[PDB]
Amino acid sequence: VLIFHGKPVHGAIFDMDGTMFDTERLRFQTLQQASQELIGQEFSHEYLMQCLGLSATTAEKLAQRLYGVDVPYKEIRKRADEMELEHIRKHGVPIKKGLVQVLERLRKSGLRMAVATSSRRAIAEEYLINANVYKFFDVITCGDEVEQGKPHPEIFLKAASQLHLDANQCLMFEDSENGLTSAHTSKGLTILLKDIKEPNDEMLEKAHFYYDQMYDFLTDLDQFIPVMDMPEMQEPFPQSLNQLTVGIHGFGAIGGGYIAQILSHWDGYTKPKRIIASTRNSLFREAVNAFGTYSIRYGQFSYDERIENMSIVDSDNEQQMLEMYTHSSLIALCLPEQAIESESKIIAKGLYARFNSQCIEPLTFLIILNKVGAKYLVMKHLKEALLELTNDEDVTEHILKEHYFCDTVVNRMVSKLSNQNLYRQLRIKHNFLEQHLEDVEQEDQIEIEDCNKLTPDQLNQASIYVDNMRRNFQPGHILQSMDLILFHSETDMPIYVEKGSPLLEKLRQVVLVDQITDIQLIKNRLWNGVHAMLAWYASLMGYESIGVAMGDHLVKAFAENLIAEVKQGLAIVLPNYAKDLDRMSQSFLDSCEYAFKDPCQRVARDPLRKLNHNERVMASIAVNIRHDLPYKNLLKGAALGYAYAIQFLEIEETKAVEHLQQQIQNLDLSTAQRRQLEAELVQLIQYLFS
Amino acid sequence: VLIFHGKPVHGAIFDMDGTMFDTERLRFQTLQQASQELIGQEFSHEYLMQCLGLSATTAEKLAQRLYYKEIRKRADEMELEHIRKHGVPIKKGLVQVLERLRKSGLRMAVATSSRRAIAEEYLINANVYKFFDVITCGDEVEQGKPHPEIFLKAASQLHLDANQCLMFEDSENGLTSAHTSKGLTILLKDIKEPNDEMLEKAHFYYDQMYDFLTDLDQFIPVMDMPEMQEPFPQSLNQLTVGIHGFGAIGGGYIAQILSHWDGYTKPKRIIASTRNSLFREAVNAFGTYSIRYGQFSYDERIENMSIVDSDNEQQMLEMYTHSSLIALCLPEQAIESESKIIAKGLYARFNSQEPLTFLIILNKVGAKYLVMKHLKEALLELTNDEDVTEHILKEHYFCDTVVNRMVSKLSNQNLYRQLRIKHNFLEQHLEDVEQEIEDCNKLTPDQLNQASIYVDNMRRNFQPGHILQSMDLILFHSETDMPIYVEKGSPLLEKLRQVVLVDQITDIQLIKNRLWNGVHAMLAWYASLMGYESIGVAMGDHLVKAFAENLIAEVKQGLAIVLPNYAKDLDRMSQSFLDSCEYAFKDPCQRVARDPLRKLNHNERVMASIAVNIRHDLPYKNLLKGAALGYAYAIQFLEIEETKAVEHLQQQIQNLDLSTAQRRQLEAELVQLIQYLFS
Ligand SMILES: [Br-]
Ligand SMILES: [Cl-]
Ligand SMILES: [Cl-]
Ligand SMILES: [Cl-]
Ligand SMILES: [Cl-]
Ligand SMILES: [Mg+2]
Ligand SMILES: [Mg+2]
Ligand SMILES: [Mg+2]
Repeated sequence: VLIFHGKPVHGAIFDMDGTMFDTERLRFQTLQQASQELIGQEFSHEYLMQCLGLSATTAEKLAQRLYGVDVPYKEIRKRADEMELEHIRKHGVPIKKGLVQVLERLRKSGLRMAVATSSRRAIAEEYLINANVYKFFDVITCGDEVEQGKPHPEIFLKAASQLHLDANQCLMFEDSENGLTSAHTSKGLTILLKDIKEPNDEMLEKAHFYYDQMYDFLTDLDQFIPVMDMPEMQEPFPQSLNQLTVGIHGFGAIGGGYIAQILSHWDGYTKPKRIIASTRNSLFREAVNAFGTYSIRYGQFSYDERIENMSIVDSDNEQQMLEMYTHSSLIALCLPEQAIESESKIIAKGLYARFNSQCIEPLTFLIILNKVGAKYLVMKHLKEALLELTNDEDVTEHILKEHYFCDTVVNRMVSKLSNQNLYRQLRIKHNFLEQHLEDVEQEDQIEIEDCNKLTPDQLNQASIYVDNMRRNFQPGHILQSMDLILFHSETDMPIYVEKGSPLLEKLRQVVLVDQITDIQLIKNRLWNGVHAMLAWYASLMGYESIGVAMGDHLVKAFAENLIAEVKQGLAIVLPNYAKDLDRMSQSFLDSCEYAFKDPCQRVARDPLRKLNHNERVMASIAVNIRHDLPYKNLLKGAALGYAYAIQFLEIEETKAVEHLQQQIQNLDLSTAQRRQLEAELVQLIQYLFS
Repeated sequence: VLIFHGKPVHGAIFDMDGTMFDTERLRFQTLQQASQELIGQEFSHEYLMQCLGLSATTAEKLAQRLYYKEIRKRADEMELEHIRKHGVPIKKGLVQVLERLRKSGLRMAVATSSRRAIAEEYLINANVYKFFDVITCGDEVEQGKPHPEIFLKAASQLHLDANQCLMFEDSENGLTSAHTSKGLTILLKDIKEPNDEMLEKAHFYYDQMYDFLTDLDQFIPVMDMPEMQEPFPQSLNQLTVGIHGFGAIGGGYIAQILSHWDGYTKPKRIIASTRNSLFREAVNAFGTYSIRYGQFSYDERIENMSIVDSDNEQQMLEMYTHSSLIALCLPEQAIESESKIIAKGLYARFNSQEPLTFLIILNKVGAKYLVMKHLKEALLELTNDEDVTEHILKEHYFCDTVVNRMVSKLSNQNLYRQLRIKHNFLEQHLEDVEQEIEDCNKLTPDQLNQASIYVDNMRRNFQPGHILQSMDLILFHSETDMPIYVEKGSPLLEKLRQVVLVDQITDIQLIKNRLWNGVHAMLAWYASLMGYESIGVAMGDHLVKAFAENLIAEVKQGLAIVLPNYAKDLDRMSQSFLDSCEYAFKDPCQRVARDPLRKLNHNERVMASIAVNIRHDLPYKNLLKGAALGYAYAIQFLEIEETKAVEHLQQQIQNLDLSTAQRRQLEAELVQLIQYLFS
């Protein structure tokens, strides 16, 4: 099924301690802590590095040589074991960075999987349950279930036979020398993972593949497992979390009501364990952190999408914002154009804090903004902010070169819910909590009848657990069928991002492009151009919102006919984006239908600039004329712009005609076509007067 | 685009007061109490009936004609205060209707004469505001009901002609407003007997909301078999459903089928019954439990679960009185004792002034006969009336089922081990929480102060439960077999997604018993005696798979003679069984090998196959080995005495439809083979 370096892999057998979990470093720490308590002197780092691989008897004799014959080693070792379980049971088993990402890839590739550990069945199961990785494994082979343990191949041969597989059909993951010998001898595809101590030359010669850590194997495995397809609407997010944090600089409409979905989907195998989002909206921050989750409402399908693992912070709080730019692997900048200059300072501090931190991986920075050269604006202000802060030209330029700054194109209209509407929701939801809290003390009491399975010692202990759980969880049972709605968004999925960052290569809701130019030109002419031309027609007819205007057959007919003429043109110019034009065309018409909230004024701002020769309106006309396509609705659209400028913005008609003739001259058209286009357009402008 | 009795429908506009919710009754009572403690003289019942589906401004005009702002204000305050305590009284079938129209791709709206502030407050509380694109209140409208402006404006804002829109209404005045708009009117009876003038205007009439739903449903496409990780519906209906036995099948299969339902709505609550108090208190404490599909490492959360005690009468009566569907998931051993609880439930259902779909989940040739026999004897004993019993029996739909899915119930030891580990995480989480919404962000200091109080005590109650985002209560290990096969009859089962209707259920149940459950038990006995604790691992052994394939061959050869019409499909069913067994690693042999003696009965999955093969002179060598291994397991693993196993062996062979020559030969061959296993 899964092909790994030209070898068919049907199985994956993992060692537990030192391979899956970082429990060798914990045993390293607990031995030092246990020594400090009892004998007073702390067992040297160097001694413990020497004990890696050696038996408990050999380790004791070494301790006796260094720290005297009467050193209570068995006492220190027994204490260290108590501290290990004590720590693991409350704080959780330390999982190697990359394991869950690897397991999901192997599992979704249809591999049967086992654990081959020298630990006891009882303790091995608790650890795999504690870590929440037991779900990935079909069978477990343990040291107390074999005649001869590692480095004898029995444990790996048995694990393989239990999965209905020959050893040579299985990947075998291992850290220790004895384990690798066991795995190699069994005949499996051995994968040696360095834990603490550098592996000797014999181990590196023996192993089929060697990696410095789990994440290096994940990078290699990613070459043999596919990037998943574009997520559909109402498609679940992954169940399994990785150890990565991601950031949304600006928890606004687009940040909370789109980017959160892309990050929640991630690569389809895992998703980030924490999504940090910044906002000065205190009501939004406290509300989300109170619920521990918010939801995005998709009106068209009446679907409420639960975005979990969210942590909302204050944009003004320095310690929280630096924590985002220090711990995040990917950050999405989702601010308006007129907030870039001010926010560039707190970004510069964030990237400087990351540079000073001992954070080690380059940051992927997505620029989310509906402007041409949006990246340029952010980078220009970020450059100044870094110089102003550090006063170090070498460090400033290092930061700008180190990280991946990605230009993007987004095609999803989103509406952030008002504070009045949120308060209304928080009031009605709080009511249900009181209605829920008034009939949970009606139940009352906790009882466990004669089980005739559990011992009376642990039967009493079971009652205490369920009692404690019931008290804490029961009040939050209402969250099952209760969503904190903060966003109303359309169903447009794909985000176009500049290719470069390795971290984007597996993101399934992302569409990678070598240069953003092409899709940004489409966004300009097909989306923003039509949106402006439609908004000019909406305003003159005297409709409050562009959504209300679609009720008029004239407006809706114009919109459908206008996208058609622009598409026909762009299909010849960019035939490699044929599927993207057809998708975006329909995505625009769907969103325009009930676009009530967002006004026409914002969309219709600066009509003269938008009617430039190389801009969204006039460029489309010139393309259609050159290739002899219908441009009658584009001509009508161009006229509405000059008409809007005169009536609403109070611009003189002389200024409109002066501007027009200059643009027509610049267009790459025949002398005949120029005069024809001028004569037709001026007649439409003088009609809309009356 | 939807075709409702020929006419093409593009949209659907609903009235709120009396049509969607039963608020017309509430304001009927508040207006009377509002005119008692202010003016003294209460309103006449003529005035209130004339003020059905009227705006606050319109109702004021009629009041001055006969004889209001101050009166109606206090009436509204009384009304919404009742809603904040007892919730919005939603008309049964509303959420079911709305979702079907929404997924049909129709542009839906609301046309209510109530204020916007009032209209939204209820729509939000009912959680039905998400189903509507635009709403038209009795504020922005210049001339309200019975003038068609409010309905024309609602239709216009959807960007469709009024004649393309369905228009729901309860009131006489509102029905005129709907009719005069020139749309497809629908009338729902609430608190006024429809007049001649009303019934003539209306295109369709229904006694209640749920009657329309049934009529609409024949034009709504029935959704097909759900995929493995396909989500459940988001919107809940008002229907309850029950699971008589929270076991491996009930909790680990039926709960998924009921949670999927029709694909439009999901039952309000699922009531499951069990004596396992650990399982009961675990689910109720967490609020949810998850089914683990090990093959794809997928945890399927099942919510709206209420686990009750089987012994508790009132809780089992609550189940049988208010449930649209009950799933009987008990073994034969308990059928007799549990027939008493079923009798009381069905008798309590009749005494309470929609029929029941009763699913019998049992791996037995003729399972319904056993249940219906014990149920009749149970009812007759309590009721002491033959007239009431024969009605009950022939009223409700008692359906035979075939369950192919292999599911395992988690042991109490492993459930305690889970709770112990997960509790330590909760304790540490309650230390991390450790210990004020400032800045007027477009809100008044009064509201901002009130908001702080709401969020503070919301965090206080919710913050401890945040850990449940990651933490799941795993109670079942299941394979990815979706479709359940059920007997035809019940109209409800026609629309359920995971249900596949068949005619000849008996012939399928027989093959299921012999070829599936019989081989499953016999290879489990063989695997158990060899030291394997899991079916999945056991099938890795060449001898265990070879034995299973040999048994399959001997059973199929027999079934081919008994059912030649099913002989073509046997190879698919036998292969489908081996596929399920091959990688059933979390499915233990002990679960499959339960009740050896019961499964070695003369008319059961083992002895029946042997008898058929003997009669037709077919090879039954491996079948005889599996029978011997069945008694070998009983004596060794269960410890039931050797003498009792022989008394069972002799009694069953005596019952077998064979000649005395064949009976004595079979007994001689089998008892000899039992001794050979030990010695
Ligand atoms: Br990771
Ligand atoms: Cl061109
Ligand atoms: Cl309902
Ligand atoms: Cl335990
Ligand atoms: Cl086993
Ligand atoms: Mg190891
Ligand atoms: Mg851009
Ligand atoms: Mg009404």
